[PDB]
Amino acid sequence: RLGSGGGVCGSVWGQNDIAYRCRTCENDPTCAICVPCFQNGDHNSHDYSIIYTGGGCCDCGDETAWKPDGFCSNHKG
Amino acid sequence: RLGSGGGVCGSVWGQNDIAYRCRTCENDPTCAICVPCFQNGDHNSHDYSIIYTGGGCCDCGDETAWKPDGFCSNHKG
Ligand SMILES: [Zn+2]
Ligand SMILES: [Zn+2]
Ligand SMILES: [Zn+2]
Ligand SMILES: [Zn+2]
Ligand SMILES: [Zn+2]
Ligand SMILES: [Zn+2]
Repeated sequence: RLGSGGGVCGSVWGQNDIAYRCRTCENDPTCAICVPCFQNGDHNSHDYSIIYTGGGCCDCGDETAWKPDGFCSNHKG
Repeated sequence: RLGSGGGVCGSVWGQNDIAYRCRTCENDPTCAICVPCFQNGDHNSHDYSIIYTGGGCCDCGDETAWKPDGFCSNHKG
């Protein structure tokens, strides 16, 4: 899909990878972020869950898919 | 975002790239496909447009983002 470009996580998920949903930070239900981005951000109180994904890419750093308050340390804007 | 995995176009768009919207094939308004995928498929009668994108990735081959009838020749399922 179309997205922001620049300062985004590129991470891509294979047949047996792990990601995180966060209902608090997502723009829509299929957004997700990779394990390092989830752990290097703050989703303490958030309505998150582990996903066992067969594909896609991390949305961290992309404000058209994820709230900037939920970006991790390494993907400012 | 989460997607299908396998037999998808990987293509990623930079600061001054071109993509195509196709309202007939898309699942939602921000889906898009790259120039080679659009040209190697059949969107003749379709409600398509050229996009001058600053980021994102091609959705061709990913049935969670694009209708399979709009996949190109090289991205069957
Ligand atoms: Zn990431
Ligand atoms: Zn990140
Ligand atoms: Zn969150
Ligand atoms: Zn493509
Ligand atoms: Zn294609
Ligand atoms: Zn089309």
